[PDB]
Amino acid sequence: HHHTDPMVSKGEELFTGVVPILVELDGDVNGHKFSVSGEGEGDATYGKLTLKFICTTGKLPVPWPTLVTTLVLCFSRYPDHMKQHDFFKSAMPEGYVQERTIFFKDDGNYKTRAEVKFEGDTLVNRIELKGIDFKEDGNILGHKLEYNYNSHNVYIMADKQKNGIKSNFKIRHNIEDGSVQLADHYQQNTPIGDGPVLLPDNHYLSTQSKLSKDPNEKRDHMVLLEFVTAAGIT
Repeated sequence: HHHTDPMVSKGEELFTGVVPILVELDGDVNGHKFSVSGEGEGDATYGKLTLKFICTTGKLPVPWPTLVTTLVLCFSRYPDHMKQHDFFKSAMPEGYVQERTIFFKDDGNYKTRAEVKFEGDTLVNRIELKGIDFKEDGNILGHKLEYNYNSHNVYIMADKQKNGIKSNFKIRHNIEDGSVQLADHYQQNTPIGDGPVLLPDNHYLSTQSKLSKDPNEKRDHMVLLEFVTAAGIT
């Protein structure tokens, strides 16, 4: 609403208020093809996202929690004193590409590519996912993960050569037997437009997610409430 930097003002202007979100994912894991659609809203002022996802092809062949990170960082809450480090909003409305490789310890990997941009007043996240080398009897294809999600902190670094950012972080998925399945994430983001963007100093994002179900829904789905907040700069 009021910043002395016009570049910051520009990005913030698009995220004042509640913004509708559409998510589309086309996936293939070990030859099992699936699609996911999601709809909801984001409120960057509070770093809050509310979304409902549906598997449009039938039963999802992988556990829902494994897709949380793949299925919109522009809705993170950046404190006032850190607004100059918000790469995600600075790239809007043209958007950015988000690419990842996710390695599941002692199992397969996911490779993802997404485009995040505005289509009118709607923020769209379009994703392609390819999963290979998964074990038939493993925790993923075997559906042995609990339907929940742990809080975690993720470090963000600038990649000055690509005019983007990079991040590497570990997600721990709880297994029904009390154990854990590690998922090592490697991420890179680059802008789609050719205009300038804000490259940040090192910092982290604190995330918390709550997974639920819609009691009236017969389709395979996931309801997600996510909070993301930036920190690490005093």
